Amino acid sequence: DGVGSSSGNWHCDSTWLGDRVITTSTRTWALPTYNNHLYKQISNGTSGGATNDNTYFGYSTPWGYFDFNRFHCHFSPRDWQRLINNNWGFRPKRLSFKLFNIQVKEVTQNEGTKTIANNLTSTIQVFTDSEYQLPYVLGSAHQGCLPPFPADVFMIPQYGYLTLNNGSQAVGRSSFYCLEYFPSQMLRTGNNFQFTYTFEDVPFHSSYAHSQSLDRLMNPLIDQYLYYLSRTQTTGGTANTQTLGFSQGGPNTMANQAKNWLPGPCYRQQRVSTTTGQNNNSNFAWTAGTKYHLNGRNSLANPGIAMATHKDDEERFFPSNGILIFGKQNAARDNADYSDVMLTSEEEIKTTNPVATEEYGIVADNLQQQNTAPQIGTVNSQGALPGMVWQNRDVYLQGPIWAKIPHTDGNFHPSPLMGGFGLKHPPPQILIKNTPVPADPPTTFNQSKLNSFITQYSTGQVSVEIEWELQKENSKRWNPEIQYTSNYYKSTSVDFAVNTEGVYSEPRPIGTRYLTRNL
Amino acid sequence: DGVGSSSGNWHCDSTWLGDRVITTSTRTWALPTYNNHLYKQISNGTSGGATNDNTYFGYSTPWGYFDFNRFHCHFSPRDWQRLINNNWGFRPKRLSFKLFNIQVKEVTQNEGTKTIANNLTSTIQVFTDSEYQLPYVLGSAHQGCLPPFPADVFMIPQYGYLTLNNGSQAVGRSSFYCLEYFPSQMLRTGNNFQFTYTFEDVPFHSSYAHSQSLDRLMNPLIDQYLYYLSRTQTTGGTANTQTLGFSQGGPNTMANQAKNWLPGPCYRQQRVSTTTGQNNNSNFAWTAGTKYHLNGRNSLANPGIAMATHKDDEERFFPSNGILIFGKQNAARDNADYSDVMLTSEEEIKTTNPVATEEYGIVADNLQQQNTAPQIGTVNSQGALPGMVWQNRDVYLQGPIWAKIPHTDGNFHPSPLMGGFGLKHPPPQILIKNTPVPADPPTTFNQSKLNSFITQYSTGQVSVEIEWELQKENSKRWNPEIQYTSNYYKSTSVDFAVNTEGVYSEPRPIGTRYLTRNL
Amino acid sequence: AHSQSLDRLMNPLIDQYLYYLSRTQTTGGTANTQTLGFSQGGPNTMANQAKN
Amino acid sequence: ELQKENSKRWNPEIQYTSNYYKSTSVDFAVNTEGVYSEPRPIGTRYLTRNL
Amino acid sequence: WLPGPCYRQQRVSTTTGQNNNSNFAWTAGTKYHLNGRNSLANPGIAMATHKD
Amino acid sequence: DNLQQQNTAPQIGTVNSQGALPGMVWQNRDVYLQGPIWAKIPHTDGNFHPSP
Repeated sequence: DGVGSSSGNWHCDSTWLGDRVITTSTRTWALPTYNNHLYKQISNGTSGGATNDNTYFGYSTPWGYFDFNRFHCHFSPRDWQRLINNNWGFRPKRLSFKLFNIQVKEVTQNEGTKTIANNLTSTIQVFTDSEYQLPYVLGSAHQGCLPPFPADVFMIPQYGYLTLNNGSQAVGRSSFYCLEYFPSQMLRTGNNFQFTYTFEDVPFHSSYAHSQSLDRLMNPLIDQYLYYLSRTQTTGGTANTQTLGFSQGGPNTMANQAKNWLPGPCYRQQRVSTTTGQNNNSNFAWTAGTKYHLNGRNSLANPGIAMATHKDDEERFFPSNGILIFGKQNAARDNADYSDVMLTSEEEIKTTNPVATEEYGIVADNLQQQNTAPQIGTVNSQGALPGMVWQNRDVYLQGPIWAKIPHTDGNFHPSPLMGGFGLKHPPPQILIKNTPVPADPPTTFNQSKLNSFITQYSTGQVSVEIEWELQKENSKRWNPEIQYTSNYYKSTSVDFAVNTEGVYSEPRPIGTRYLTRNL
Repeated sequence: DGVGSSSGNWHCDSTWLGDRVITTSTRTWALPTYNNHLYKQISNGTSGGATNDNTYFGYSTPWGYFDFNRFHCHFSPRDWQRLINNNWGFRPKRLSFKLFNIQVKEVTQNEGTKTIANNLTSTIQVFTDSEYQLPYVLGSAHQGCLPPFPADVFMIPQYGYLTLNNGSQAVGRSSFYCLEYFPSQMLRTGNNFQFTYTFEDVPFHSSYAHSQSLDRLMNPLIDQYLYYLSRTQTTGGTANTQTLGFSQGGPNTMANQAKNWLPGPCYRQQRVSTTTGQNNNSNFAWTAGTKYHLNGRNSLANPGIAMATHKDDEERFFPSNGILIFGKQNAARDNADYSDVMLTSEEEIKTTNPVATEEYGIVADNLQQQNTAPQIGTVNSQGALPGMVWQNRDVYLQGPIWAKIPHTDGNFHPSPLMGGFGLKHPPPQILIKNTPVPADPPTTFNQSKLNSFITQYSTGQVSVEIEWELQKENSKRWNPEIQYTSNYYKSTSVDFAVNTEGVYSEPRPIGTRYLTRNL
Repeated sequence: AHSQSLDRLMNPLIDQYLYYLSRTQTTGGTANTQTLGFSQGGPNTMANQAKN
Repeated sequence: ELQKENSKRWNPEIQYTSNYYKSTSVDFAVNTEGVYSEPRPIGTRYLTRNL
Repeated sequence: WLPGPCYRQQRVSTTTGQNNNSNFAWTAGTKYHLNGRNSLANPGIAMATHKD
Repeated sequence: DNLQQQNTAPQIGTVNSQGALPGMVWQNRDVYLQGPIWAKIPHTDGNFHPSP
């Protein structure tokens, strides 16, 4: 533990050991000072231009957290190609974390001349929330992850939480959390910090698409022994009367055969086309969207439950808020074009799940009689019925990994809608902050708190190692499969590589489901 | 491990132990920052002025490597005189490497006043590629070696590689290598780095010239028992007719005797003279050169295979691209004069190898009859025949040492054409880089990567120790040999010494082959 | 399949220390005569570099 | 006996894949008359190593 | 597979009426050139003597 | 010998001397009752199938 000795080594590697894979990643961070070492209250009112659907109340802290809840922070694009091509499932087992090589520097601004010098005696504060006594921010899909490309230097986010509100006003059950009421460890330069975590039991992630559909599970050569009603009216001529006729399911009437299972649930959404000439000439993004109503607030169901995107030969349709939409390099924040984003498609799960822009089915409406025709009724949203089967949404190379299940009384199939692994005890948050150093205090005493500080920042390394467990492919299919490949022809720049200016870019989203298993 | 303690000692010595020699060399390096910590794509197109023979595609990295693949980095000019005068061969056995005394400094430019101050807490990154997972740059004869003279301070090169191309455009099999995806060690000031390597089994380097030729291996006093066809036409007068006459090889017809072996291969080149009045009045360096055609590219066969340079009494001729050409002190890059370069000559191997500017032989062309004269045909390039013998190209005091054999399916006598030792597992590359240190980040969060850094550089020592194995001279020759000597008469400055301004210079190339062995 | 070719195994950023014959005829005008000129292999004349 | 792939390439490789769009018959399968057929030659060299 | 190497030579007949009326033992022979000396490739590499 | 086109006939070329190609096989010359037995291989850097 000295100033002339490094406290870690740059580990960044991945090994494959048959039924495991251990990945390591190491980046370089830099931490500013937030809020000038102050806690602040933030809120937004119904007054002005804001509406009732967008009010909030909460706090903003001087601390900063670490968010590595994303898939490409650990996997190189080659190592993601090895994973999706040969494996039917993967789940994580344990992780490890390590901070080292802390450097604290100060900056002095005089007459426009900026001078940056070392400060050998200042500290930082790091700790983990192991007992889950804070709000949980990760898993709400925010920015500020580790960079995809290891040769980048990133910036640490800011921590802030939310509580209850009535408009822009707090109520009696609001809560104020002081992060300095927790035991934390202080590090001068030449110290390090590390801990160890172990994931709980979690089901595998289905990295396959079914090669068989629910309504085509029978035998094409044998009739059934089990009848169905087929005819009610005779066919002699003008004098058609009532009758009861029955028949058997066979090879040619395969929509009438008796079946054992149902498709998954359906919560129908609006269909919009990427060819712009086929849409309506109106602004229907918010007025026609699929919402849900909680506490007098219309929040948007986004992306909703896991349903299929489009049926066959209709690749130009997508639900208005039903897919994950990823942005390319240098896309603007507001009003990006169509060619600046990348649309993901969930077409693999159309064998069991319903289509997100079409109805679930048709049910009856009245009691038919001799003088009353039978009426039908279309169901738009259908809850869970006994005998249903479904699939979850796929994970991506740049998608999230885990989310925290809220500590409630009950839940129903707790998988996150954005995909990944639903945990009841997620990895803990890691909060970091520079300790304040005051400027010169006055010579005479004054009871007020000090508000003149030395402006500082700090930088250093970080290392995350996660061990994954795999499930091998054990199929007896004769013809070849579908794999992920690179493009073959010549092009201006290499995909998944640097530019001529030095900006890394990802050309397309990469799914997971490429191998096939039967139902 | 502290700031007030050196971490190494200046070892620079050579010892002789009968059948070994252990040489050590120590220099002082300095490393800048490359590309401003960025990866970049570099290429060259057929458009503009460039041609199809000179296109490339590749990348440029922020790292820097160590190249000691040259003979004078380890051998003093005296110790090279001890080697070539008493030994018939030498090969290397093992090496050792050591970095120490790291100093990281920073520079701040304000109003033209340049101030350079210490930075006690910054690191560098060094590692070796032991498993050969990178492109191999060494052995392509580049600059940036250790200096010949130990009192110099040198500068570390930059790493960059090449891949496939179609013009100036990448194809599907191009590859992008991120050097930060390897495990590397970080060193503050007061740390050191060292490893150990062991060469594989490699044949000796023939440090001799043969004192006997292939076509003069017989006995000058005894005829042969084995005949040859000598006469076809009688010699009576006008009435000469056909006959068959035979004779024996003897002491006076020694070109007709039966012989056991062939000369080496031949790939003929163009002859040019240093006396300028004897050349053609045309520009024939590229249009008349000896090339080889790969993938629609005319690349120059340089220096081609090991052939002799000139026959006797013709010391003014040399092949246009068949010799290694070395530059003197302060030679220009483009259009140097004749008096600014030094031409090496391979005249020792004329006893077995063919001459590089003359043909290999004469073969038949048709089937002679009573009404058809026999025709002959000259062979310009000849592949390997059974029974051939040859010699390799010589190594020099300022020539390379090793080269990497490409990992392919087959090869034929894998010695490098520039001379030296063909290895399948060469010494590993050693890549070094300063870790980036950011400037002050903004107070509010921003997802973009940081691109404002503190400008730095770093310096320190380096030490290489290689052990060589020798093969002694065991001849029974009566008259004295030929040795390497210094000039005897008075002169203005000492050869192989410093100037009056302080610039070291090498006056002439020094070969190896001085002692003699019989065939 | 190899991802690298035989005539492109060098470094795109560093010249060589090893020369090659490049010019034989001068370029003043009508009175072009014989000369010997040499140069180094570099990043832009990569067909002229010395190869193994 | 096999020899595994031990490369550190960043971007993805080239693999052998099946065709994706709809077609009349499955490749590498039987006909409607019962004759097996191979549609194309399949090489071996798809992964890459440096020289 | 391929046949072995070939270094072609001149054909002469023992029936004397079928040869040329010239002295071609040295001027038409198969030689090899070493160090400015035309030595005779004798007997050369192992090739077959005559066909059927 | 060349590249045939719509307006260019294909040409052929006869090889008189051929070096070693991959996949060749050959035999050595026979020994005789009054022929030699051994020969010394010259101490050199390389050789190719050192039979006399």
